[PDB]
Amino acid sequence: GSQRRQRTHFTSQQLQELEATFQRNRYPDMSTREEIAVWTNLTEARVRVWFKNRRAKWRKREEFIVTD
Repeated sequence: GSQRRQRTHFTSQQLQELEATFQRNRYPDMSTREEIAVWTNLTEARVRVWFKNRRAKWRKREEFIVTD
C-alpha cells in the first residue's frame, strides 16, 4: 500500500563500506557500482555522487576532509 519511492543519505556504516569499496577499486563499472549500491541499500546515482565526492576530496588542497 502507498508509494515505495524514498530518499537516503550516507550512514557511518555505508561510508565505511564505500571506503572499503574505494580501497578495492577507485572507479568500478556502472553494474559493479549498482551491485555495491544494492549491498549498501543506496541508489546507483547516490553511489555515483559518492565516487565524484571522494575523487574531489582526493584532488583538492583541503585538510581533514575524510575521517581517520
